Amino acid sequence: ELVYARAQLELEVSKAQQLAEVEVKKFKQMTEAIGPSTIRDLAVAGPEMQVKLLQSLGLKSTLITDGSTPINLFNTAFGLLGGP
Amino acid sequence: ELVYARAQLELEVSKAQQLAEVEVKKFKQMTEAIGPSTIRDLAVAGPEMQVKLLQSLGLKSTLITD
Amino acid sequence: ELVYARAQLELEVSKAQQLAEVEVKKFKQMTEAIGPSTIRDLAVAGPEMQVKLLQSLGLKSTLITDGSTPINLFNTAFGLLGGP
Amino acid sequence: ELVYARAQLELEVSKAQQLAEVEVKKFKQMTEAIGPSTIRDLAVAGPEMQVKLLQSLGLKSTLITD
Amino acid sequence: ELVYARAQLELEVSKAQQLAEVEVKKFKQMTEAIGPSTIRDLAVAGPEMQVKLLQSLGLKSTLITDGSTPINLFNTAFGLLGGP
Amino acid sequence: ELVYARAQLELEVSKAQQLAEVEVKKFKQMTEAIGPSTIRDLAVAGPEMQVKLLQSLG
Amino acid sequence: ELVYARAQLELEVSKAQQLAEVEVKKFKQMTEAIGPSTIRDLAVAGPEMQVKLLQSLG
Repeated sequence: ELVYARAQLELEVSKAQQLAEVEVKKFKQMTEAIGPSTIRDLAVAGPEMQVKLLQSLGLKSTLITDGSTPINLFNTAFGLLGGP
Repeated sequence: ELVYARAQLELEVSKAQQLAEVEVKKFKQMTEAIGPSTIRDLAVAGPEMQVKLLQSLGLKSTLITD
Repeated sequence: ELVYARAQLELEVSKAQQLAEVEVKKFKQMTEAIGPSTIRDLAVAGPEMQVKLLQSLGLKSTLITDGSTPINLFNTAFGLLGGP
Repeated sequence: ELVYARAQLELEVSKAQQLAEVEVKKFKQMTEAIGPSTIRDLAVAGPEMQVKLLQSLGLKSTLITD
Repeated sequence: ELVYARAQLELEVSKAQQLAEVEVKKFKQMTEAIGPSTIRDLAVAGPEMQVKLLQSLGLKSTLITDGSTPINLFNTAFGLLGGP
Repeated sequence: ELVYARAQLELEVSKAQQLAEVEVKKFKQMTEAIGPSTIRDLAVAGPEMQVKLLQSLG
Repeated sequence: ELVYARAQLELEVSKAQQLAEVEVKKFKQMTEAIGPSTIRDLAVAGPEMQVKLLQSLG
C-alpha cells in the first residue's frame, strides 16, 4: 500500500511545481508588458479621480447629526457623486 | 501499527514541506516581479485618499444631538 | 492501583512539557521573523489611522444630549467613519 | 484510609507543582521574546489612542437636557 | 457528655487557627510578590483613566433639568464614555 | 473516634498549605517575569487588550 | 500497555515538532520575500486592499 501513496505524492508535488511555474511565468511576462509603475497608476487613479471631483468644488460644509447613529461621512462624500 | 504510523507521519510531513516550498517560491517570484516598494506604495494610497476625500467636505463647524 | 496513576502523571507532565516547548520554539522563531517593533506597530497602526482620519478634519462641534441616557462619544467618533 | 489519602494528596500536589512549572516557563519565555517594554507600550496605547480620538471631536460647548 | 463537646471545641479552634495562618501566609507573600504601591495604583488607575478621558475634552457645559427627578451627573459623566 | 477527625485536620491543613505555596510561587514568578513597573499601566489598557494579551502569552 | 502510550507521545510530539518548523520556515521566508517593513503600511491599507493583494500575489 504505502509506496503507491508515496508515488502519488511525487506526482501531486510535480503537478503543483509545474503549474506554479507556468502561472509565475505568465505573471512575470504580464508585469513586464504593462510597465509596473503604471500598475500603481491603474489602482490609484480611479479612486483619486473621485478626490479631484470633490477638491474642485472646494466645499465649506456644516454638519448636523444624531449622536448614536451618526451620518457616515464616506457614504456622504461618494453619495454626492454616485455610490452605485 | 507504530511502524505504519511513523511512515504515515513521514509521508504527511513530506507533503507539507513540498507544498509549502512551492507556495513560497510562487509568492517570492510574484512579489519580486512587482517590487515590494510598489506593494508599499499601493498600500499607502488607501488611507491617504480617504484623508483627501474627507478633507474635501470642508467641514467648518458641526452639531451633535440626541 | 496508585503506581499506575503515578506512571500516567509522569506521562502527562512529559506531554505538557514537550508541547509547551514546541509552542515556545514556534513563538520565539515567529517573533524573530517579524521585527518585534513592527509587532508593536501592527496593533497600533490600524486604530491609529482612525485617529489620523478624524484629526484631518479638525472639527469644532456643539453637543446637545439627554442626561440619564446620553450620547456615547466613541460610537459618535467611529460612527462618522464607519463602525461596522 | 489515611495512608491512601496521604498518598493521593502527594500525587495531586506533585501534579499541581509540575503543571504550574510548565505554565510559568511558557509564560516566561514568551514574555522574554516580546520584551516587557513592548507589552507596556502596547498597553499604554489603548488609553492614549482613545484620548486622541475623543479630543478630535473638538467639543467647544455642550448642553444637557431632560 | 460535655467533655466530648470540649474536645470538639478544641479541634474547631485548631482548624480555625491553622487555616487563618495559611491564608495570612498566602496574603503576605502575595503582597510581597507585587509591590504594595502598585496595589494602590491598580485600584485607582482604572477610574483615573475615566477621569483623564473627560479632562482632555475640557467641556463648557450647560444644564437643564426637572427639579424633583433631576439628571444624575455621574450617569451623565460615564454615559458620554460608556457606562456598561 | 475523634482521633480520626484530628488526623483528617492534619490532612486538610496539609492540602491547604501545599496548594497555597504552589500558587504563591506561580504568582511571584509570573510577576518577576512581567515586572511590577509594567503591571501598573496594564490595568488601564481595558478589556479588549487584556483578553488579547492573555491569549497572546499562553 | 502504558509503553504504547509512551510511544504515542513521541509520535504526537514528533508530528507537532515537524509541522511547527514547516510553518515557521514558510512565515520567515514570506516575511523576507517582503520585509517586516512593507508589512507596516500593508497593515493600515484595510480589507478591500488586503483581500485584493492576497488575490493579486498568488
